[PDB]
Amino acid sequence: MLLRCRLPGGVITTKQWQAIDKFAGENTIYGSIRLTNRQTFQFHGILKKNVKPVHQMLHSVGLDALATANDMNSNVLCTSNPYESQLHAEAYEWAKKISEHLLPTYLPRKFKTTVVIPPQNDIDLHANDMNFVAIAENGKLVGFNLLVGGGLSIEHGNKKTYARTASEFGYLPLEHTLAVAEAVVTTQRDWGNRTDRKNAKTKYTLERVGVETFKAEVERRAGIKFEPIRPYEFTGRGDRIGWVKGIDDNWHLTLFIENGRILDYPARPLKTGLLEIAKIHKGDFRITANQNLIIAGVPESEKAKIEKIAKESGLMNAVTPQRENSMACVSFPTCPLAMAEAERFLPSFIDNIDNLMAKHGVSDEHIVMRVTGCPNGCGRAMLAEVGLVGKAPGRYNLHLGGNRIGTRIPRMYKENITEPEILASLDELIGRWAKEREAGEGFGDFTVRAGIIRPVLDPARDLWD
Ligand code: SRM
Ligand code: SF4
Ligand SMILES: [K+]
Ligand SMILES: [K+]
Repeated sequence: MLLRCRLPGGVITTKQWQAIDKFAGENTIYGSIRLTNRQTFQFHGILKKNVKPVHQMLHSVGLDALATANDMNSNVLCTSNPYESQLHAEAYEWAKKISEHLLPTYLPRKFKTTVVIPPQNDIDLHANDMNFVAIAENGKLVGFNLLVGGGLSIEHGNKKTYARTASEFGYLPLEHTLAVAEAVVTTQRDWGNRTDRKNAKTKYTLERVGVETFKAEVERRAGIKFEPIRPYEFTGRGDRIGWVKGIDDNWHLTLFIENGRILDYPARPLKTGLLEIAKIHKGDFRITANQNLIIAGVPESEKAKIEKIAKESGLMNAVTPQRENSMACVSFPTCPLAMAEAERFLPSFIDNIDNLMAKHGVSDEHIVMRVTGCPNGCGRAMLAEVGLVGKAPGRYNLHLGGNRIGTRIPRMYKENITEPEILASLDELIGRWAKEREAGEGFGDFTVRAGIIRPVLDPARDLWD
């Protein structure tokens, strides 16, 4: 009553798309395709009499499922829509090679990997065990900076667990990629706590043995030494909504899809619309880490046709920049672990945020805002500027003071409060931000500067008050 696909970098062909669309419509309870924030999709509610057919369905189109509940390598992410458009094909092959390499290894806990192309951190690297930050010379990849040990999951009240950002190890030439990957996984495989699984994650291993220790083991195993980190900088995590020009006669249309939930709604047939686009589209689709969908590699001759369908089906309905940069995990009704609503709470909650933004003259700005149903953190609220972590039905821990690019964990500001309390708080603070902020200053960075909340400087030690 949940299936997830292995889909490195979120790249899926249109022939594949027609297959999963058919199956979701006819052989699941919910009848939907659910885009995940790890660039793949899920079915919800598969009857046991259809579990066999679904793997047969995937295989017939060259796809394969991920086992959700094993301690394995999860979907490998890859920046979906790089500003340097040409870089994508390469980055993607490496995401694919790494994904295949790490197939059956057998770990203390699930292992999470990304290929990142600056200046975008859409894939949200600091949530991940192992990150390859691409370095390019003249439109060709030369190497990667390696960042190890991100992970967001916590347990309420439990100061022995914590979200942690990933750590810089150094730079490696393209050619050692697979040896470094394997070195990191096997090092974690060997040193990771196998008794307590809420302490097995790489982030805990690193804090137990030290960064330098873990890094030296990896050099030893990979047969290399790391060079110093090479320059890179991030400007955002958002998707690029609408048309963007690729290379040559190539255009990408990124469709905003609230909670990545693909279904036919009243006056908005999202599912039927994407099926029809899939039927005529020359290239393929890309599932983003923001739970959106890119119709990729559209020739300029084909733009009006594609856009007519998307438009008619409600796929291109204008939403605020605030809504484009908000996210929620699945939670109820399907998640057995859910504490508070997340996906089903987000749309109305953001309507209220939209009103507050408008109330303060900042309807054109945005705050990276995320809701997660429980402290497992799937919604990545623990890298948000404003994070809501579900604690019970209708109640959330409110976190403040991450930043736009997702390199700082937000500290808990208020605990176990309800939506009206949350809104009243944010009304106050957004008002202060609108009036007192320096030019271009983000809301997260502001709360910190103005002493509204203390920054989280050393997660393992100062996350918890
Ligand atoms: C769909 C998704 C959220 C979303 O709306 O997109 C999701 C959904 C669930 N996550 Fe997740 N996680 C999703 C990204 C994440 C990420 C964010 C990321 O990877 O970018 C995290 C936080 C980062 C991290 O790993 O720390 C995350 C941390 C977890 C955890 C906590 C793991 C831990 O280290 O403690 C669990 C529970 C567990 O396994 O212990 C979990 C468990 C779950 C399960 C499978 C619940 C379960 O174990 O029974 C969820 C299924 C709910 C449902 O019915 O659909 N999910 N989950 C993401 C699917 C990812 C994918 O395609 O493979
Ligand atoms: S965060 Fe907690 S609630 Fe939201 S999906 Fe992941 S597990 Fe279910
Ligand atoms: K952005
Ligand atoms: K989305």
